[PDB]
Amino acid sequence: LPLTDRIALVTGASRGIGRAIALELAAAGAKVAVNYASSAGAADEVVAAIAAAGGEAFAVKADVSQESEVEALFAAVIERWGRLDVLVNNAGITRDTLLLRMKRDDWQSVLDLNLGGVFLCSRAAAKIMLKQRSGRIINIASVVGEMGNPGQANYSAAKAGVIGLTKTVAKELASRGITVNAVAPGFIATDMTSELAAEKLLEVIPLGRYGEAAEVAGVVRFLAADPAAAYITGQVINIDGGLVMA
Amino acid sequence: LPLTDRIALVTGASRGIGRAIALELAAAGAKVAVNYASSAGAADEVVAAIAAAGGEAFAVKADVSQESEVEALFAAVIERWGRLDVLVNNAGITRDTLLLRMKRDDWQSVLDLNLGGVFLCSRAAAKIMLKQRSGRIINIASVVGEMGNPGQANYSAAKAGVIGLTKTVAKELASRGITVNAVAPGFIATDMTSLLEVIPLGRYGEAAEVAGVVRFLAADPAAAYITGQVINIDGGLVMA
Ligand SMILES: NC(=O)c1ccc[n+]([C@@H]2O[C@H](COP(=O)([O-])OP(=O)(O)OC[C@H]3O[C@@H](n4cnc5c(N)ncnc54)[C@H](OP(=O)(O)O)[C@@H]3O)[C@@H](O)[C@H]2O)c1
Repeated sequence: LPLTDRIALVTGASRGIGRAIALELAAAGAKVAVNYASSAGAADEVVAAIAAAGGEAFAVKADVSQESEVEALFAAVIERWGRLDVLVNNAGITRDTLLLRMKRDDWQSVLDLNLGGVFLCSRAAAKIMLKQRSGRIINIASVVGEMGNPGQANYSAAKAGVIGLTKTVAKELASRGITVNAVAPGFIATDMTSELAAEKLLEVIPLGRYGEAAEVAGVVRFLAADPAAAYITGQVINIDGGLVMA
Repeated sequence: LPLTDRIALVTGASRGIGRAIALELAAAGAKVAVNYASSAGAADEVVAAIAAAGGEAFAVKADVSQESEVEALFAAVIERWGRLDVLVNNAGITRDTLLLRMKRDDWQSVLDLNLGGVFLCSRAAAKIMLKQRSGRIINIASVVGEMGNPGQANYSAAKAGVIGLTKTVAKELASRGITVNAVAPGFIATDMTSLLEVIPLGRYGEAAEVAGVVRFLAADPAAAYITGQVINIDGGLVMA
């Protein structure tokens, strides 16, 4: 099992894509730290399901937009298990509104969490991973970042910023063999980034359906665990049903 | 002259690229509002040069990371000429450091200006251009936002974000015929820049060259059908 004796930290893992990722990394042998901010009951469920299928997991509370909370988050993982092999930055929110009506706090809270959180957690991971001379970071971005989407100037700015950040961090950490990649989901059935745009655009998803959380989790597991993915870095993989090919 | 009787606001226009863009948009006929953050003299030097070319310009002090100052910036332009045809989001800064040692304040100051300022100014511009049913927004991004660059996790995440914002804003404003586009310079000779073997054309770009692409998007009738795009002006540095 490719992640036996490895540690994964997944941010915003109480539900949807993040929950699915936590499960798939555990399935593949990792001990998973399941981070949440408010969904504690759901987060406990994720730990219980990992325990149930034979793995090890624990839930850690932390608001990933907050610099000292991120410090305590990583400190808790190293204290429990001594190392960090895989970080998946998945935590994010939407606060949809046309730009004209977009209030500054709807811009800021999306930027601070979706982009700032990736910065804070990538910084903390880099320290530990540079010391190990190994690691893989996977950031969940989103096709909205590549193509834009009415109502979502904050979300798309953030997810595009996550893609740029991904590439810079790939270049800084490459000399130690640390890989840094992004997975860009399209519209996923149960973790829908824009429920309103899915409807309008279902007609032009070439595969004719929404994606599943478990599918996004597989591309993530591949990037995190497959030896072939040791040579992939600074990339964005769309899993979007052919939504964005350009 | 394609910009006669049109009004342009250029943020960060006291020096370098922003200066060359303000000069160029003025030579194409526009009244230009010259935003600066603290260079009152350099700003007025640009205003002066526009006036000796026989143009109209005025300077406005505003830190475009600040909600309340951008609002003041845009009110002062509307109050003076009663319209806004072209916004060029140019102001930006760097705070280079490897990720390992990047301080939270150095992340946040680049993000607040280079990305937050683009949100604030494009929001003020959307309000006006929606009412006009015309306008052009041009954002100065950077090829470093497309390919990443060690030392610049903050600047590249901010410039990549400008590119994503550009696309969403383009889609929101398209139905009234407003174009929204980005121009991504590579390495240009400026204060921000004061080996080379990776630029196929074998030289840095000149600030005037960036200014020509901006003017083209801002003024040329063919650019009415260009929106949601990023044009690299980078000597071949990044071919994508
Ligand atoms: N190779 C390059 O130079 C390169 C490559 C790609 C993209 N770009 C982008 O091009 C744009 C212009 O860069 P440049 O090289 O011309 O810059 P550079 O000469 O430093 O000039 C910066 C300008 O923006 C202003 N500014 C700084 N902080 C501001 C704030 N908070 N609010 C409003 N204005 C502020 C400065 O005004 P003051 O004089 O009052 O401080 C000055 O006018 C930036 O977005 C930059 O990131 C440059």
